[PDB]
Amino acid sequence: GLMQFTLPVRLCKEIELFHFDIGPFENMWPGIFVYMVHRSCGTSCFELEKLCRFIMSVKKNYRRVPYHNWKHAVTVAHCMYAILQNNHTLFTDLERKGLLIACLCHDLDHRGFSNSYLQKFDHPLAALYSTSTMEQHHFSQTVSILQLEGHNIFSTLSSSEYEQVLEIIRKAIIATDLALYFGNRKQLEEMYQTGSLNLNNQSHRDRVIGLMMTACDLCSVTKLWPVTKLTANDIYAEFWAEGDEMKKLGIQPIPMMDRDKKDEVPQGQLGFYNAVAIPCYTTLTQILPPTEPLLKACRDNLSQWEKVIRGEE
Ligand SMILES: Cc1cc(N2CCCC2)nc(/C=C/c2ccc3ccccc3n2)n1
Ligand SMILES: [Mg+2]
Ligand SMILES: [Zn+2]
Repeated sequence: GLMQFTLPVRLCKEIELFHFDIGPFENMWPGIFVYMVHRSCGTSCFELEKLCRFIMSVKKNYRRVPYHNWKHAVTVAHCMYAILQNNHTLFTDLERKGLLIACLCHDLDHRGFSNSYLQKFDHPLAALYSTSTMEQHHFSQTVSILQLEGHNIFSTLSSSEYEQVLEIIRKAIIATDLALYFGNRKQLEEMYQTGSLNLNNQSHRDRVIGLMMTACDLCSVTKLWPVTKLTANDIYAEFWAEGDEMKKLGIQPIPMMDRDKKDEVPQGQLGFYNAVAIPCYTTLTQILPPTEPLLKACRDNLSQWEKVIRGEE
């Protein structure tokens, strides 16, 4: 009960900031997550024994892929932790419980391939899940782990509170399908501007949580430039591998996934920042003003990619 997780001074201070990098020591990442759970939710939210056994099962079920790996899971959870901590009173107890878990589990058993490649490969999962293929799989893996003996971290919740939290996690993980982001932010943009956005309306809370999940999932672009730049290498390592696999199916991949077209990457990043990243953090900042530092960092990184195109680096 009285066993608190404590980090070294530099981590204790920087973990509160949006642009925190969780560092290269894999064996510290579980403690970093438990720390965030305790501060964000409370020490009483989860039985420490069950939480630690849940975390280590989740870790085992992420693969050794360049980007969609255990470090991404913890990185996304940290961005969520910084959003919740900066928006103390806006979220219920169930939401703070569910959302940190959702982020940790949002990419469980990712193979480094997109929904499009699964579809064109004719992968079994594309037969079982027609849309949001990988994200339905990620939620399925999450339920599977929660049902392992000694792994049900939500055991102390009532039947209705257990169903509510598992529904928050399901919608939260499905929201990380980027195909669904574009419509979700447009609807939120309309609701904000026409003034009809209501945080007591559950349908509106769902959309706002969806956008939060996109914000955390893309948070590679909200880091200090050296982290953003080095993470981009891991991102493109997965894209170029999928491109190779598209060429093996006899399909020319989109330039984003063609390793022959690396020269085009800097302009590709501008498109992504202007079409996905900047819009996402702008709407988030409109709804949740204290998340402004994600937008600012994102704009700083947009400017660094412009400098790359201009040959200044
Ligand atoms: C049309 C186009 C072209 C392109 N190029 C790369 C080289 C050739 C053309 N890159 C993108 C965006 C990539 C992307 C996607 C998700 C991302 C998610 C997080 C961070 C960066 C991301 N970047 N889009
Ligand atoms: Mg995903
Ligand atoms: Zn992700």
